[PDB]
Amino acid sequence: GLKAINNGERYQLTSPTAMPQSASFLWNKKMMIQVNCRGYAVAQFMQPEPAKYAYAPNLEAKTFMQPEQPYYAHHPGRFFYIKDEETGEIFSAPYEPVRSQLNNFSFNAGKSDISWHIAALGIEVELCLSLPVDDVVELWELKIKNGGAQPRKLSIYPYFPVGYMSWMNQSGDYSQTAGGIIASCVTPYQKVADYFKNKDFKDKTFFLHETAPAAWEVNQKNFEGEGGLHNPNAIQQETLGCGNALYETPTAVLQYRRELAAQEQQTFRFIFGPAFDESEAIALRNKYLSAEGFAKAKSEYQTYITSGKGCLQINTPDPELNNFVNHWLPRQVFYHGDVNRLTTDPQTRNYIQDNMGMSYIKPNITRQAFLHALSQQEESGAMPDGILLLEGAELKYINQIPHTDHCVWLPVCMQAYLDETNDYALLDEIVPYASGEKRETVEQHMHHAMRWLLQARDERGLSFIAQGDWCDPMNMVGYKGKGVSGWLSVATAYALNLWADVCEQRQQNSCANEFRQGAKDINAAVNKHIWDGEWFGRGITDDGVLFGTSKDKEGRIFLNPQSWAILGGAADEQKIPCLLDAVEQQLETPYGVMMLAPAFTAMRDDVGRVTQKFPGSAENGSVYNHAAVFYIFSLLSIGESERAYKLLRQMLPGPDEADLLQRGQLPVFIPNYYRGAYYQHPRTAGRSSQLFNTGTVSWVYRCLIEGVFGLKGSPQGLVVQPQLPVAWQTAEAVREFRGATFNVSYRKSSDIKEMEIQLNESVISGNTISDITAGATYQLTVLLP
Amino acid sequence: GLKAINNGERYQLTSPTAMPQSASFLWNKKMMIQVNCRGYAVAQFMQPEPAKYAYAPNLEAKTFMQPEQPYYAHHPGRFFYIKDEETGEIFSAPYEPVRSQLNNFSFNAGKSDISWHIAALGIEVELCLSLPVDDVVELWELKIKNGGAQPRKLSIYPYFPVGYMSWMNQSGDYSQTAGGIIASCVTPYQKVADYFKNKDFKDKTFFLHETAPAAWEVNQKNFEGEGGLHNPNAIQQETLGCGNALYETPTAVLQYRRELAAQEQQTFRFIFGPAFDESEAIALRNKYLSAEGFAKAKSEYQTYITSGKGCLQINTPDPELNNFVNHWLPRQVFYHGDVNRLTTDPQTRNYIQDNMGMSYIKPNITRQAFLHALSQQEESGAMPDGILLLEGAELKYINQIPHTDHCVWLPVCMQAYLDETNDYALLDEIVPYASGEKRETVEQHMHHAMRWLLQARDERGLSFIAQGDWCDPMNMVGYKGKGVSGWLSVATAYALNLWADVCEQRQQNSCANEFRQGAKDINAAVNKHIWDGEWFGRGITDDGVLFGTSKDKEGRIFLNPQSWAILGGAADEQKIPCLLDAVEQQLETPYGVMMLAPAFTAMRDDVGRVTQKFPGSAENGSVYNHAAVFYIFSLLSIGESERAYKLLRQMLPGPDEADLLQRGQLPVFIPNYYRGAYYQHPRTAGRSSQLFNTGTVSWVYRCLIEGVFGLKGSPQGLVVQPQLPVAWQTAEAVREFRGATFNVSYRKSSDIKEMEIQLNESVISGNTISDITAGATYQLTVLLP
Ligand SMILES: O=C(O)[C@H](O)[C@@H](O)[C@H](O)[C@H](O)CO
Ligand SMILES: O=C(O)[C@H](O)[C@@H](O)[C@H](O)[C@H](O)CO
Ligand SMILES: O=C1O[C@H](CO)[C@@H](O)[C@H](O)[C@H]1O
Ligand SMILES: O=C1O[C@H](CO)[C@@H](O)[C@H](O)[C@H]1O
Ligand SMILES: [Cl-]
Ligand SMILES: [Cl-]
Repeated sequence: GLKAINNGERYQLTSPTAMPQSASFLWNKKMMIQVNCRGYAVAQFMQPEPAKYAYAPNLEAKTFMQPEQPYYAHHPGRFFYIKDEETGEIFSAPYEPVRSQLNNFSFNAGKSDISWHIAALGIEVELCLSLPVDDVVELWELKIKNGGAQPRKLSIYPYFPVGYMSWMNQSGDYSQTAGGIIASCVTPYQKVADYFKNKDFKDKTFFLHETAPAAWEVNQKNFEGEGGLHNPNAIQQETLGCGNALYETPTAVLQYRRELAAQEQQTFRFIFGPAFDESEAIALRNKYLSAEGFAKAKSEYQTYITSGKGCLQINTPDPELNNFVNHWLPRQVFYHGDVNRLTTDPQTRNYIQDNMGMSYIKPNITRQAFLHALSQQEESGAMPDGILLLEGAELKYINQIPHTDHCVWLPVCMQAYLDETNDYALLDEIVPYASGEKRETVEQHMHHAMRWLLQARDERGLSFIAQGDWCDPMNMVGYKGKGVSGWLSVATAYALNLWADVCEQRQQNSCANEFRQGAKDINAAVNKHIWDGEWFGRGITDDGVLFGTSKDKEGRIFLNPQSWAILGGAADEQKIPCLLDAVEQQLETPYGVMMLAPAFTAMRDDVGRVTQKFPGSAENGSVYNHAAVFYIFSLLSIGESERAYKLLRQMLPGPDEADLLQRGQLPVFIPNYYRGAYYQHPRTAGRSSQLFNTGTVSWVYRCLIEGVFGLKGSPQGLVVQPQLPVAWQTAEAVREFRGATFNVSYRKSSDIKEMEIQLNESVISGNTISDITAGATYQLTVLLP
Repeated sequence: GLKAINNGERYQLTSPTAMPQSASFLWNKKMMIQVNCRGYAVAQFMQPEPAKYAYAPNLEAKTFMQPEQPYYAHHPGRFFYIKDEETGEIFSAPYEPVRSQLNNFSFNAGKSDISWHIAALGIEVELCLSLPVDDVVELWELKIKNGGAQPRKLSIYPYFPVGYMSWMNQSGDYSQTAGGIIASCVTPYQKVADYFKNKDFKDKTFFLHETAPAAWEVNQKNFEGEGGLHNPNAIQQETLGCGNALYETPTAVLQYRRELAAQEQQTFRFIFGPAFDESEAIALRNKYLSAEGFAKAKSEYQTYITSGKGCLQINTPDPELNNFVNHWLPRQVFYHGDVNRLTTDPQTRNYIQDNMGMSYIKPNITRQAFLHALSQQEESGAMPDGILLLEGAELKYINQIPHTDHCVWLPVCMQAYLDETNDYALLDEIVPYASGEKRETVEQHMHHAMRWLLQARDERGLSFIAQGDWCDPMNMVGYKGKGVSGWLSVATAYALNLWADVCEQRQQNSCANEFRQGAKDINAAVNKHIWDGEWFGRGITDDGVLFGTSKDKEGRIFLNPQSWAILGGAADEQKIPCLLDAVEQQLETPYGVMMLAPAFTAMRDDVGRVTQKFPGSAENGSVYNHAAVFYIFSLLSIGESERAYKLLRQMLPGPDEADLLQRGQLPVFIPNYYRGAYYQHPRTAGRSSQLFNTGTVSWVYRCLIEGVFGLKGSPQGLVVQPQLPVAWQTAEAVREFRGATFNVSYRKSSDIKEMEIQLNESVISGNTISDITAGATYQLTVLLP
């Protein structure tokens, strides 16, 4: 079974084998943890760069998670063994490592915690994980209950494997003074500069108990012996051996021996995490490790998640959509803007898009993000590939490879901010540049961004692609300095059209004329060189070849040029239906729209690394949700309401059981992709990446608020412009906007020709609610033809 | 049980649980594989840089092996499941992954192959691995025999897990045309330059069958299902499902179904390895995958190992020493010089020391190695930190961190070469430098090396240490440009004394006077600033502090300054007994002599990274065998025969059972270390690193040939100068030298005062055999007081 519980606070899965990859996540200001239904987990924390405290059993590469992450028996996780001392029989919660037959199993994804209920051998177990807001520590609560009529003698053993911490130095032992196990390493390095760099690293891992245990074991190999994780030797004997680890792989295992009466339940608390030293661990113990510590953390964490609850609650005829939108969507948006994916150098397009989502959650965060981002703009007007969030941080990984699209996001996302808040006054704020002494207004920075995009174009009027644009691994189209991007061109025209509107709203008319004419010029160049007859091509290589065309067998059509040609005006009314039909014929699937098709099956070295990913995975033809939502936003922009909704709704798994089993994910987030290459590899199509980091969600939330429900801000107030799917005879939404609340009721009427809007029961003229008082609630009735 | 078999060709272990870390190795011109007794293996190959074909189940760091490598259930390995189709019962060879009760178990380390015999359920299994000389491929031979009286119906399943190959792209399927499983990936990267760099990578892994199987499975998860490795789901059912891997972790599993008659045995062959493409895999199949292919490979491989058999066969009263020396030592030496540890940039001291060992195996390799190394000498005279073996290779890892000792090895190791071969004419060969146009003789290059060492010294006359000397991680003594090394000083005096002797032998008398006076000057500076009263200190920091002294609590005495002070003459006859007693009191252990003591337990940042390794591991106070053998060589140099032998013999585990169990290794190699910190952590002391890469063995072989057996070359012929331990009443050695053979018999006589030597039964005067004819055999009798 799989369903929402607890009035939407949690989502419960009742089989540990039907959806074995399914997972949920938690975060806080400094860490995140992905937890698998069976007990495996991946946890990363910032200090201020990424690090971990629970390691693989080998030397792992520097990495958080892969799409479609595989697990394996020794993968890090969070486990408890229960042993009936009368019979010798054992089981483990949550399910791994023993995989015993259970009488009951529930995995509860929560907004603020992750929990399990399980039962075996007549013993009922509850396990609950949560995080505090501000510190790096896992709070664990274990309940064990004798559900039968006679007393039962049990051994209970937390098993929190620490793994292979370091080839240079790793160890562990029991600390009575800290009250638990302390594992210790030195992070490996060879350069003397790294010694100075690494000085404040939290290289100890603690596992601390509230309740003193009977015994402990810190040596992984001694724990398992010949029995392995299935039947550890240390658990077969009466008492743990109390061994340490001396340049041996450490582990955190405790043992409690209890005789429980009929119906008796006992509670045990633990904290697990990194520390610089034992004094930091004790500080966390004092702060957290108690009933009062746990309550106080949970109450503060609940407040934090509520502060990000967003601005739209819906009640539609689709209860799966209601649950997702009301409970899970705004939390996933909030994660992105509040902690920026836990990188010190967010990719610029990510930083701007994720903060765009915050417009609908905590717009002051958005405001500050524009100011921060623009302070790092180059004197030329160009934006850097990443935004540094800390003094001393550096550009890393893809951020070191020159991409060209970073400026385009500024007006695209600023538009959402200005529509929602009406904070035009942000345009007047003064910000420096990355170098030099110039300090200029936001508005002047934006002008320079748009002049950059106009100047970064070849003699045909098309934008240079260098080693990529929005498609990160599209790196061989323009690496020799001549290749251009189809997508970046049509997006630049959108960006310039939007910014020109803003300039007109601010009386900057020379700017409005310049950027409008730039957009026309680009669109004309697109129509002359990129349009391929039935859709727009993707780019032109360094050697003058147009790809993403009907003459290409693989990569015959890309989604993005089509969406953005719609948005930016390259696609006129005659071209639009060609676009729609080509997308439906070649890209639409039951799991959503693919970003390209057919997927590449071998390297094409005038396009690049994208073509080397497995066909159907990530940018190589997956249902890449962020590309799909740009298409949805484009469809909304031309009133293609039914097509927009159908494709948006495909992004949410369920309720169809085969769909749920095939995607393999809980419906508590949208992943960065569902596997594509639907025609070429149908067996795997739809499978979830399980990756909760995606810029998709800020756009999905925008599309629902402004597009589908049609409750959009303007300089006059709230514009009512719904595009509800025609199947809904009635719907409701509650919209928080500019400090007020709107209780909106939508209803289809036989007796009207045009939409009718009533405010507090009287008919308005026009479609804008203009008198909005902070703290007030308004009743809106929207009758639709 | 644990003993030599097959007239010394193999070494057999008969328990899979008593020594669970024990392993042996195989290599060839392009690869090496470490195989664990239980079936785990680590394999690396050169293409021309290091790579692998069997991967961990996660994203692993770029690495071969760690000291004291831990295993875990999903670690790469080489397995076969056997299923009784009548009962459902299963077991696996060699032992993992099922860990069933066996009726018989043997693990056979071989000079040329690795094999197992096991029995369970009345079925007898043999498994044999070998490599060819020149290609990268594992040759596997499986025999299955019904040992009972009735027919038996079995399923037999090779399980060669491929692991997680790549986040970008991984897959696998069955290829009828190749005749087996082909797994395929693209090695991940992001920089366009890496695409061009990676073009010839062997990114497919094959598992090819000689005999067509009933079924196959290429999806790891489908193979295991809920049963895991213990009881795979795919093996529970009647037939494998024949599934593929599509951006899923691949595996190589086949299924054979057989009814075997009473006493019937069947043989099955497979090859496993990397390939660029299916055409390369088929090429390997045609070449190797047959009875004739396997025989031809084995016969050619046996010839290759015999070509490296070395120059000394012994028959002493210690049969453990005989076995090691005769069978295992020369093979380990040969590996080092023949393939240079499978790095394209050997550390200079390693390249020179390993090739020194080749003096006794294939001296023309040594000769060529001096010429190659010197061609990369800098115009200053300094030697680079590594030696590049291929055009386009680069310095990597420690080779990028400035160390200062590289020149000292040249005369130290050249001496062994000249004594063994008498090839003084090498000195006249002309070689360029790393830059510039100068081409000069070997002899002139050497002069410039020794002038470098003289000039790289501070105002006190002591050698600069920069970021390390022989002790690789000793990086904070001199990183600010002032710190000096105690060891490098006393070694430089040795090197200069040796080279001066050579110059005198060549009539270069001005050179001999200059280098001799340099040595005296250094030794005087050592005695004034480094001698600490009872032993020599290790160095002086950038801020003027002498460490490795009686005032230091940790790192109170280092071994190396003492050995090399003996060799280079800083230690006079009054100091020597202080050295010996300090080493015995503070450094000697039952497992050998520690390199420093007590081990460091925390960072000391004017000494550096060495102090951060776990106490007892590697350079932080282990029995670091290469330091120990320098001390043994120093003891031989002053006729401390009993102490030299006792410490050399401690490097070989066994026959004491507690010793064997505690070190945890087969006696078929010397590891780079046995765990130290004997006083501080006695539980783990003696544990083998299991690392067969070590410069120890060229020195151990030298010490035995020239020192203990005392059969040493000179410009006059063979000098007879044995230092046998006094317990041996008789011994024999057969020595190959300058193309002749010497059958030497040693015997203790009551009736003489001085050694007496007879050649072909007549007494000689003096101790040199001077008339040596190539192809002749000489009988030598050495009577000793
Ligand atoms: O192929 C790649 O280079 C990676 O997929 C990137 O596109 C990353 O996913 C991105 O930097 C977010 O981490
Ligand atoms: O601590 C370290 O830097 C490593 O131990 C080195 O000393 C390597 O072992 C050496 O480069 C051989 O690989
Ligand atoms: O993973 C990603 O993929 C996207 C497609 O390459 C890119 O636009 C985002 O900035 C990046 O986070
Ligand atoms: O691992 C090593 O350790 C030694 C000690 O640091 C060093 O001298 C060798 O060159 C190096 O191979
Ligand atoms: Cl794209
Ligand atoms: Cl040393």
